[PDB]
Amino acid sequence: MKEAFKEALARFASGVTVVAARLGEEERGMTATAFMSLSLEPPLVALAVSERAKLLPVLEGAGAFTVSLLREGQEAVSEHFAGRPKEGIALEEGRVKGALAVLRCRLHALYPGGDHRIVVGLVEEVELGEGGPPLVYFQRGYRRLVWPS
Amino acid sequence: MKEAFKEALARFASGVTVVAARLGEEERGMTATAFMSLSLEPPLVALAVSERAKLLPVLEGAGAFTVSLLREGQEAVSEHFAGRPKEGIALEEGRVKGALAVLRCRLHALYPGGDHRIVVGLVEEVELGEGGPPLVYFQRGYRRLVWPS
Repeated sequence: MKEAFKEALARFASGVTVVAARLGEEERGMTATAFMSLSLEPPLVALAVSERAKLLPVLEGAGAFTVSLLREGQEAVSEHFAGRPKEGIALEEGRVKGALAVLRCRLHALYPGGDHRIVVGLVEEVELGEGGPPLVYFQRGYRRLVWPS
Repeated sequence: MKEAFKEALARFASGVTVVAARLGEEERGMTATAFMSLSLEPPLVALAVSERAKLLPVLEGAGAFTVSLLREGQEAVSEHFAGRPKEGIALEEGRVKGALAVLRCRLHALYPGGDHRIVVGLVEEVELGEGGPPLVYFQRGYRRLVWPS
């Protein structure tokens, strides 16, 4: 169903993130390409989280979450938090270690989004990893940017 | 201010779109990287439009808008609708001709977004251009994908 719509979306390239939240010792991570900057003042970002995602209840309960921007070569991390378990993949400090960047957010708002919820985060902390090319998703596959030396 | 936050966002790669709307005798196009798929059922997309964008009142009044996903080689189009005019660039049929895809949306909902407005569109029509690589923005510059792969 909705073949044309899906094809159009497959034509929007984007980085890949892992959104995570924790309540006590209960921690959940979820791969998401539906991420975008939203505001500078205040510093906000928005994401789309499935209404059926295990992450949602924990994120709402915690009132805070992190967003890790994956770098080139982190396909395993993306796959793991996408529901397809991989060996040796785990969150550290509530985020993905070695990511291009991590945004630690306070939950700012939740708005209706069809079969997804629009999650708005107020950025309170930023962690920057080493520079380099990103993990990209486009046309149903992981892609690399032209980034020569 | 917000140097680390801006750097983190510069590390999230994305395609580039031109959002447009028409009302009465006015029609405006605006370049935006803040776009993401939102829902399958109903078919929704979300975008962040500056609260001071000239496009906003037109889009609100029209109750409908288009989103064109730019392909590789359309940097001039992105620049033009970003506020840096380029010779001969203009919308055709309310969207960008030659784009990878065009989504004609009904304005579904709007939500506060700090210095931006969260705009949700319900996709009513999809126009698919001929297949090919996309225009990408990452690390404060236009990029290309290593394609095919």
